[PDB]
Amino acid sequence: TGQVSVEIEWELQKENSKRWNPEIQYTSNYAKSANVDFTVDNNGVYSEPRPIGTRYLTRNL
Amino acid sequence: TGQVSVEIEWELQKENSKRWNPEIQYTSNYAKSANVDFTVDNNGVYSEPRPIGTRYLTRNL
Amino acid sequence: DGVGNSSGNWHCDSTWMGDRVITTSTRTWALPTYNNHLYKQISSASTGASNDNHYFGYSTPWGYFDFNRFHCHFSPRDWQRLINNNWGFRPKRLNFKLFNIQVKEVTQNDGTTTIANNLTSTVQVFTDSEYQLPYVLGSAHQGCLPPFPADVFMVPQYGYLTLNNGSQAVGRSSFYCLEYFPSQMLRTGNNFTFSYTFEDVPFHSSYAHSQSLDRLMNPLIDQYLYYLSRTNTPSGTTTQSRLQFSQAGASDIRDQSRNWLPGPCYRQQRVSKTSADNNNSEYSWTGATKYHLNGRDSLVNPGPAMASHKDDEEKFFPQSGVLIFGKQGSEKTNVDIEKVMITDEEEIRTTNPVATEQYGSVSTNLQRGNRQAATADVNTQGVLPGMVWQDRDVYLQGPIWAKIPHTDGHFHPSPLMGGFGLKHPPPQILIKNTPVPANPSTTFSAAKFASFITQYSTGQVSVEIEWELQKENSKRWNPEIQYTSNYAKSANVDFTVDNNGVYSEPRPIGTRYLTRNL
Amino acid sequence: VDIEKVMITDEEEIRTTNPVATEQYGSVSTNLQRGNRQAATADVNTQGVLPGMVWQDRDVYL
Amino acid sequence: DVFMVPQYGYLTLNNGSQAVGRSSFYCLEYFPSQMLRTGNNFTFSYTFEDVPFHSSYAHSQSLDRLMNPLIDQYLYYLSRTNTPSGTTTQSRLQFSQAGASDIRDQSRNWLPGPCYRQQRVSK
Amino acid sequence: DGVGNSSGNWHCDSTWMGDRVITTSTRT
Amino acid sequence: WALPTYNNHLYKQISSASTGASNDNHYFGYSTPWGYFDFNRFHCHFSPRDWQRLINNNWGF
Amino acid sequence: TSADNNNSEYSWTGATKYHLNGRDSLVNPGPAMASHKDDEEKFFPQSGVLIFGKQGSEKTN
Repeated sequence: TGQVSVEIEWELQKENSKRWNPEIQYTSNYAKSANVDFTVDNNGVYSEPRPIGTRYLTRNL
Repeated sequence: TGQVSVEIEWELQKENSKRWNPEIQYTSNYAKSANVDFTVDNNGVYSEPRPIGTRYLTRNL
Repeated sequence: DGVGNSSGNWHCDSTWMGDRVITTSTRTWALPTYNNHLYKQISSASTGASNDNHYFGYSTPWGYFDFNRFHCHFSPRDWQRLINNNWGFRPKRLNFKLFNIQVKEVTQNDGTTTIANNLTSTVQVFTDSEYQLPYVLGSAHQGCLPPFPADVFMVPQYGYLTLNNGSQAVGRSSFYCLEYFPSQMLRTGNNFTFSYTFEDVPFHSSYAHSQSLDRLMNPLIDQYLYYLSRTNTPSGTTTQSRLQFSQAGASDIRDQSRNWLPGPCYRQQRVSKTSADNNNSEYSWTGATKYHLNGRDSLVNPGPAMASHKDDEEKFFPQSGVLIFGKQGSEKTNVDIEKVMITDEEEIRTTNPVATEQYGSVSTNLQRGNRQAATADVNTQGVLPGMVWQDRDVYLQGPIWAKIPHTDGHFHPSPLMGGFGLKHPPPQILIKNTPVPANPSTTFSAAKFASFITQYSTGQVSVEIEWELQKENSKRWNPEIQYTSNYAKSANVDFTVDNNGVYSEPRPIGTRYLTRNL
Repeated sequence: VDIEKVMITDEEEIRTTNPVATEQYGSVSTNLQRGNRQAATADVNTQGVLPGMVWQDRDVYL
Repeated sequence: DVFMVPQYGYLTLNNGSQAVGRSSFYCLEYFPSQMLRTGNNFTFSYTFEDVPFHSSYAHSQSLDRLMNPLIDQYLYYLSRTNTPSGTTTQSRLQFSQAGASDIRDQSRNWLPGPCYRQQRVSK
Repeated sequence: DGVGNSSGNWHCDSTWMGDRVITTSTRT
Repeated sequence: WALPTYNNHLYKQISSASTGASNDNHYFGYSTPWGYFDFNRFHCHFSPRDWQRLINNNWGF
Repeated sequence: TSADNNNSEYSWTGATKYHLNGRDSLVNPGPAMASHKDDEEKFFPQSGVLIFGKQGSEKTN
């Protein structure tokens, strides 16, 4: 047994957008729930509720 | 008549948050609509649909 | 600087220097106020449009300058000096000016019209150099600088389309307020300039080819490769199957081995300039060649670059496959074939397939001898390794460049209408009259002004493009084909005004005359 | 496992450029017309790359 | 969470269940290894070669609609192949000029991406 | 300075820089 | 991590023989005593919060 | 094998052709593709392979 440690450095491209109205963003629903999403449950099991894509921000074709 | 120009410089305090699960964010609804919000209409009138508060991100009390 | 000084000189000249050529042109423009200074959304709602025809977008008070056609920068004489002597050309450097701006008030009070200057009022101009705005200049719209330098043109209105579902907006649709960008406010006595450098782009090819992709061989010598000449023999008083192999030479010129393949194809329907040879049904939309994107199909124009017709038949052309220009004074809707001038791509058939014909044939099944061999025809062919093709031709009346969409992938960015694909094109230049309010009421009110002074502005615009040339070096003995004006007498010289002052261009002029070895 | 036990990704942000997976690419003229013969078209199910095509790569997920 | 390290294995050329004979065999013991004991550690660093940015944006406008809806094109297309003239239909080619009225008929510089078609099923 | 010269340009842009942000707006 | 001994320190060949597999399903290969580290999924390197901080603010990475 | 082939003359008609400027020519050798499947060594594509002559091979048939 042992420990493993991975470290990745990522380069980002920042959004520069002149649109007037607001973007679509990724948000967690604010309504009440028996279990917070992306969280353990009372038995200790971690679950991911839905897949999360990478494209929300919009840009001119 | 004439032109008026105001320029304000703001200082920001960046979010540093170690929570695991995702934040609540401000988002425009992605469903289709006859009029995009925060946009002019076919007569040229600009309207703001709802008030937008400043507090979404969360922090430990 | 002042009211009495002049902002700039008229330079329309061109200088041919060395392998460079520098073309310059100046025009006079007039800018109305569009929309009454209002941003409005536009759509296909209430129109009763078919699913293919729906759109959603915004129209703006702004207007824009479009120099994106060749005859803006070239006279007919400078164009044949270009295409007769040169194998290729590309744009290098650009320069732009607005000067001698004049704003003018209008007065309808008496029922007469009354016009006076306004020395104080301004006009605001910004160039979009970071490419945040939707780029409209690549769609071959009207409103470009006039062909003939003596003409005054009206600056076209700016507007754009965004995502729609039916007539409704999607919600990922975006809205741009052009007032939200830094502008330069010009008053009479102020001028506006900027310069732009094109990134490295391939030379356009002004040559044709001297020899077809079929015939690259030496006809005298024979190949050392074999092919399958005969599958059966008369031997035995009846036919029996025996494979013979033969060696390919001028006797059978079609059977040789070759290193290269013709370019790709997306097939078109064939129509004839002769009214009698066409079918009597309406196939215009139903028999068309379409692509299907997001549940709505649109027509393919002009499409991938393909030859117009075979050797013999000049009258046939592909339905959607060619660029069609109108003659001077041609109406918008349902004009007869005599009112339009149809381009002819036939110089390109050395490599590219014919638009109306099939690409080839392909074996359908395996044969045994209880089963004969069968083939099927290939109407659509994507790129294969070892294919060579030519881009579509450039015309004096046609577009210079297009903007390459910003996407994860694209293949051979050359635009389909012809011209130079550019990741960063020449920026858009947007211009607008600054609103001047009519007298407000003396008591205060928070509603915005619906009343303005009626006014418009005029001025001078000057565009200067530097082109790089590739000179012809050709060792052929006999003379080239050149572009020539017919020497016979005529009531009107071509590319010339008539007795009423109207300038007309008789026929489209392609860029490829000189020939070169494939 | 039943469809409730799996989470299916949705690529619909990409349909600005790329075609819909289940739909045809387009239609293409099959034959030459004369006027003893009407024009006919056939549908293109498979399309390889042509010059002047633009597309988006598939999306990245957590 | 604690995870168990997965086993390494590979496939090579086969004809049926049998090997081809151009199939290869690799003994991993045949490579230089670093032998670690409790109190030893192992590190290495790696630099990615230049690769395109992934695209986290969507698009604001479809490849169909890149046009200015207000202005009209100067190119023509073939609008009508026949005429009612003559109390019966006869073949005459008319050409029209494309604008917001007919938005599907305009000339365009670009084509959609490629396709390899799938069968459709419903949730 | 004069009648024919312009007194100032239209700047409506905003720049997000570092922890600073600078917003600018012009009106008539 | 925890690493068992696989195969009892033996290289073995594996195949679809005796399984009665269709022609599409045949294979031939080798399994080894070794094991390997796989960090090739994104949620190894990102929390759900660091992922929406990524995708909401950035055009590319 | 001479017996497994069909008795008709398909040499040109059953061939794989491309059509350029109103005249169709044969594709040789064509794009690079495998000659045969795993089992069957005797089959080869009609126009798809390079065919060399042995020393002292005549020109025709």
